[PDB]
Amino acid sequence: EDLRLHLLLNTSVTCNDGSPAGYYLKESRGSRRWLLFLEGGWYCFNRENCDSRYDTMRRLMSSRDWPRTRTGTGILSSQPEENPYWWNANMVFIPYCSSDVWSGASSKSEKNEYAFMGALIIQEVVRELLGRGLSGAKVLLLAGSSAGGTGVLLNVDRVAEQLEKLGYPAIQVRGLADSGWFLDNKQYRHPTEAIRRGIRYWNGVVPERCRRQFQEGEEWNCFFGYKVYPTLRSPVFVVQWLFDEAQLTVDNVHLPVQEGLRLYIQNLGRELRHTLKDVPASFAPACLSHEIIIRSHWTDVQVKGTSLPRALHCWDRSLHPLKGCPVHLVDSCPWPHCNPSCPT
Ligand SMILES: O=c1[nH]nc2ccc(Sc3ccccc3Cl)nn12
Ligand SMILES: *[C@@H]1O[C@H](CO)[C@@H](O)[C@H](O)[C@H]1NC(C)=O
Repeated sequence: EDLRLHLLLNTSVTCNDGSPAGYYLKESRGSRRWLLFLEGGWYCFNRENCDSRYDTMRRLMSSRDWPRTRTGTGILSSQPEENPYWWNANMVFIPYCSSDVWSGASSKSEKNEYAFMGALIIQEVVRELLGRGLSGAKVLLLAGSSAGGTGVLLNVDRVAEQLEKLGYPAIQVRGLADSGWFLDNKQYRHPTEAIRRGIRYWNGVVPERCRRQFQEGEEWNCFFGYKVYPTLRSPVFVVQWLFDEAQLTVDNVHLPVQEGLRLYIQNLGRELRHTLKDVPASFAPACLSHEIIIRSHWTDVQVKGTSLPRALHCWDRSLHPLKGCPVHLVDSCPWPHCNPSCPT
């Protein structure tokens, strides 16, 4: 319970239901490293599916029932045995309560049942943290899992742009996108369309260079990592299971596998591996799983003999190739769990 809740002092930056958004914070005085983690949890794209989400997933739409504390786990742990990478950093967990893949900039109003303010929540958290020690940071790592991982890709350059405009050009803004690198591929049996409808429903915003490439009506393209990543200026480390369970879910794959499905699964991993070929900081194990960075046993998986905490440390060193300390770690074996270190 080591991170303490702070609801946003600007109570107009709200969760879906108009309750104030917030963040959980554990300060580490003397550390100039700040980790801001974006929670995931899918999204909702119209009044009717948002109403259903409000009935049975309300913590993802409201702060009314949030606990006063949370325990930092995985990359958010302050214990060096659990977090070899950044155990001494200032830890921030930003709850996902906007249902908009962290892209929205719309308030609840006469015409809007729900507020979708994910992009503004991030910017307000950053602004309020500056008075709490973030002004002295040397590195701000914006991390996230699942919808939060996509949120990193959508927001990392805006955070960098915010800090420059606020007069803090010495803070190095970086991104860590976990399990948010998806493919707009063909389903195995019969997301782009839901993201398309969602952006309109949310007033969703995408990075500016990506917006300018794809232009009006096509901003949904920027929710897909392989399309938005090349447009980003901030350093971004991409973590993605080659056979992500959420990718298979949207592909209508549910796991004695016959030839058609075997070929589909192998092609997906290849598509995967191909989109990461030009991503120099990446960690992509050949496993059927979902998320990594805030799991307590995130240290266990290895690609080519290197763990993710090591790869992230090598990435830090690279931002000061390195002998025995690699940053590009993508499995080449073609089937789930061909890497023996995959989670059970
Ligand atoms: O939070 C979780 N867990 N698994 C998933 C899968 C997709 C999403 S949103 C999304 C993001 C980028 C592209 C397409 C979509 Cl649809 N969020 N999510
Ligand atoms: C509160 O947040 C809203 C939305 O970002 C912004 O328009 C407003 O100016 C903020 N208020 C203050 C006092 O910063």
